[PDB]
Amino acid sequence: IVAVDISAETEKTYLTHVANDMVIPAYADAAKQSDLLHDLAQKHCQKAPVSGDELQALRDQWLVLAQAWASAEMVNFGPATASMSNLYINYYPDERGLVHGGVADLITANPALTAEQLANESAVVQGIPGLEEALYANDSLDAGQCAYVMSASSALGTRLKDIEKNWQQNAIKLLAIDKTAESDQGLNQWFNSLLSLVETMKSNAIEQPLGLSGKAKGHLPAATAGQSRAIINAKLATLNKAMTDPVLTAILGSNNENTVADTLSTALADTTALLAQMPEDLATADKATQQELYDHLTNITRLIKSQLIPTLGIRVGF
Repeated sequence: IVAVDISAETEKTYLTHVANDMVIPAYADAAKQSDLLHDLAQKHCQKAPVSGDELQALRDQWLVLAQAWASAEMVNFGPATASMSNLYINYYPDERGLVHGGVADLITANPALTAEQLANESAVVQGIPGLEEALYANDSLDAGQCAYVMSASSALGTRLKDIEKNWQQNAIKLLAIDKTAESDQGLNQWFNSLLSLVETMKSNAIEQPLGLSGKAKGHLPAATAGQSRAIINAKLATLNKAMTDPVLTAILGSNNENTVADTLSTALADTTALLAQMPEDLATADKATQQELYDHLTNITRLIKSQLIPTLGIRVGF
């Protein structure tokens, strides 16, 4: 229960490294992937209806984008939460299945939909789950469905670039980088954000949709695409990148608390190895294997709350 000593300068340097090497690149990558999805849709929709190889390429690029945003979700505060932009980006959980019915109604009502028009439409009919629904509704995209995919990926691109620009401008204020000498506000928010990533993942994405504790509630991420394993893997790899980061392991490895970084690294590697032997759609896995995945995720939250957070001298909960 002995907390390591972190200087105001070491903390400032770590938080600056987190903004520049993890937060800003994750948002930049999600924006880049949304731009590539838009550009591919703009190209293929000139020869509408879109099917075969062209529709598969749009579906494959949607997954690359869904994986990039899953990684960017390691941050649960700041610009991504402004004017609930994150729900316009990824409306999840969707316990009442509002995305499915809304997207089709919107396309019927607006066959010549524009990206700007979606700003006044609900968050439920756009973003990553909106695009998923439009790309997986049929084995063909007609003129109206084509206009939606271009509008939604364009509106998504604009929101992601605005978040990236906001972090580039206000990183110091957002992570209290200049106030490390008086408070650990930045370090506390950052690790509680990482804890929230695995907590909302094991609860909303694993326990509840697979009905491990009781009756099933909600859906797995990428349920329509059947690519839940790819979403959980992207989140695990991002958490592993943060936990096995040499800058952080040096902060933890000041005494005998070097065992904290070793136990977290081993636990993340075991979860990744277990996920790799499961199917593309985690819902089609055995009930015992799904329970094993939940148990591994519960052990990671345990290690963060009881070993990582007290060693860093911060608190469970923001």
